[PDB]
Amino acid sequence: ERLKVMTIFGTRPEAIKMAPLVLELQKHPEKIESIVTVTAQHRQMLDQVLSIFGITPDFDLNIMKDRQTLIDITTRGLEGLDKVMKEAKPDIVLVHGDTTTTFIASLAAFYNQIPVGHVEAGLRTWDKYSPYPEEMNRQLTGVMADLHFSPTAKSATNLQKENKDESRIFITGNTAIDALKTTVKETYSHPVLEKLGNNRLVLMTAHRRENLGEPMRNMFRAIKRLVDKHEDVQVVYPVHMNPVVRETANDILGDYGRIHLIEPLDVIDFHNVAARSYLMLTDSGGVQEEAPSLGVPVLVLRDTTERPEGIEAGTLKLAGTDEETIFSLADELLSDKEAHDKMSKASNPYGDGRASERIVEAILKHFNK
Amino acid sequence: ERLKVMTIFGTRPEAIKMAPLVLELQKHPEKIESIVTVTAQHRQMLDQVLSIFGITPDFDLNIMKDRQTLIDITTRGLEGLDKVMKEAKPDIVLVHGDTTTTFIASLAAFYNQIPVGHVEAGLRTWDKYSPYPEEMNRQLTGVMADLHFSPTAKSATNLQKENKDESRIFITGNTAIDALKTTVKETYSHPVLEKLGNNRLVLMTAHRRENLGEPMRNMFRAIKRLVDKHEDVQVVYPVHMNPVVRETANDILGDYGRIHLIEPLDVIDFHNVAARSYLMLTDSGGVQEEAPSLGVPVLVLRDTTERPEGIEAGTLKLAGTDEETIFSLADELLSDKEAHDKMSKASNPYGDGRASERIVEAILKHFNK
Ligand SMILES: CNC(=O)[C@H]1C[C@H](OC(F)F)CN1C(=O)c1cnc2c[nH]nc2c1
Ligand SMILES: CNC(=O)[C@H]1C[C@H](OC(F)F)CN1C(=O)c1cnc2c[nH]nc2c1
Repeated sequence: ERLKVMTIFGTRPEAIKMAPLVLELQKHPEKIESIVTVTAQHRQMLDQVLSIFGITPDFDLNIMKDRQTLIDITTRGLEGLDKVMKEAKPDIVLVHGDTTTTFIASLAAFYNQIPVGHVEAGLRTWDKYSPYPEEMNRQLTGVMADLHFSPTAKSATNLQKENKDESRIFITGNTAIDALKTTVKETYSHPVLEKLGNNRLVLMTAHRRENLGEPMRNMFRAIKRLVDKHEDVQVVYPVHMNPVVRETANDILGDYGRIHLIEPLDVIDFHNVAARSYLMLTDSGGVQEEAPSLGVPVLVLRDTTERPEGIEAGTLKLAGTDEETIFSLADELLSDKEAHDKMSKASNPYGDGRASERIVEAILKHFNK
Repeated sequence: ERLKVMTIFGTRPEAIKMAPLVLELQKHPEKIESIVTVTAQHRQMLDQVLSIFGITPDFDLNIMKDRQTLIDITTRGLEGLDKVMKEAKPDIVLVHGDTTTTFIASLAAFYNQIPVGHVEAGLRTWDKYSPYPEEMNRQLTGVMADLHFSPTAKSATNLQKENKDESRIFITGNTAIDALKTTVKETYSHPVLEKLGNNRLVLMTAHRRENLGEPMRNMFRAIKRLVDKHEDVQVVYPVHMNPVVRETANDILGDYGRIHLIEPLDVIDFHNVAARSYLMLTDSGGVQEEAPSLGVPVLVLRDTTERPEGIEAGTLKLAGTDEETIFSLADELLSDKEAHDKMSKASNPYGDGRASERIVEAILKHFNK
């Protein structure tokens, strides 16, 4: 009689982080019944990712988020998750990260005495209002979890110090890395890559809010200099244009034909473009933990980092927010093959693509299957 | 402009525990607006208590827990308390103990970015399902709290072990002890007290499931021997008895009019009767924590104690459930005024009746008032 394992996909980004785990669960059909419960409002891409992974949801709830209050999402979610857990009676529920849905899924499981496996556990800012409500959600999920799958020693240590059972804390790595084995195709077509040809692509990502002002203007002046010094380079910045930016951009970037501001890329397009990138400029934590497993040097557009492990391993370098250090570090990697290849061949400390294996082995051992 | 402090009364036993805290908040009317919210299902005893303390609720919610699921209590209570908090806009919400209401009161506060102070914080079993759901409730409340009012060093240690911020953890003692200066009145009469003279009163209580049968018979046999050897002693046993259990009592004790089997005492009568007792025999956790602050030695009708600090301080002594052990130790204390007076004068480690003062102090300091 099979261990009934219910994986929750509460949101589109979770698709990529949880699909590989489900694939791993589906490789043990004698011992495990994989049940997939999707609760996201927006499913088009989620279904896109599900399709590539060969995953058909068993349960679909519509927990509405858009213009909904924390209270409304909290009560409806809890009711609907309780109902689906009484309906499927799973032996364990797997929940990702720091969403309100993860929190209430964990509460619903606790209210049915169903064990919780917390994927990506242990991240702490210890500021309950930054991020809000994510910090508290992951602390709340944490007290209710029976098994903790931390991406890193740092997050595993945070749980140890909260007096969690050390036998229930596993350093698994980041399951997003696991996804790249599936999402990155040997051959792929996209406008970016058609226009790229045999040029080296610098792929830039930047949050608009935290780089609003001088930062982005500095990044623009820097990328402009990069393409001025390197005729075989194209810079691609996927970003939601707002005539704020459009002026900001043209004012500095001009129209010389090798800096392209495009609409955001969906996760599969992003993976496949990043996989063909010579260099990444980013302020994304996910890019910092994932892109290095594609062999891509990553410069971090921040004076400060909460990912010291990547800095120390040599997969990341702090570039700051100032024009001169952004230019200077990118220029180096573009002008010295040895400096590029060193960063490129550095082992990604956030995972080796086997996180899902380690998660499923911990589950099976916990249940003595 | 005043700090708005909202105190939740969620269950009947909280009335005695939180009323002294409200009284102490009402002693600072220039710095503090005291706002009282009652959500308890059963009201007669609570209302009696609030009136003794001169407390008028600002908000009354009916949250039903008669044959109600955790889910429904959780969602309806979250809604109810959220609405109250949106209206009254407290600067801090004070919650007691391990209840589902405390948990959701804290979550509602969090969902309004209102600070929570946790009265009676840090009790740990470390077993998520025992008690169920109380252990999880106190852990969930634990992560959300801004201030932790621990009755004992052990409770504070438990919180420190979970890596809570030491500056937010206060050993206050047990607020129930603070009630005694209000509830215990020198001008107080009770039938049972009239029948007692300058006679020494042994107050006996046993309500534990595990003290049914033989242990009751051993107690009654030991009481018989005690009133036969000490002619100036009356015994009061406020319990309800099945008719056949009454007959067992009568068979062992006789009807010689110095042992009073009576109906259970309400909290106020009990306080005042206990306060005029020479000795107490109990299997109640709370009597172990409270009765010593009245200068009454407490003999515990159990083989082992869950109140180790009382043993250490010499406020408590185990009597077991064997006739001989109960007789032996009660006889010692009724024979030797020294051994009685000693236990009578030992300091209660569960509090010195200033827990409410320490809580108010901690709140004023934290909010820079
Ligand atoms: C947790 N953070 C994420 O969601 C990561 C994962 C992935 O990075 C990975 F491939 F290395 C894409 N990503 C972005 O932050 C991101 C930024 N700018 C974008 C513009 N268009 N798509 C975009 C994705
Ligand atoms: C578990 N905590 C409580 O409820 C404590 C508090 C109070 O004790 C305090 F004053 F020391 C009364 N109490 C009793 O357990 C208790 C026992 N037998 C009784 C007989 N009649 N009323 C009775 C109350």
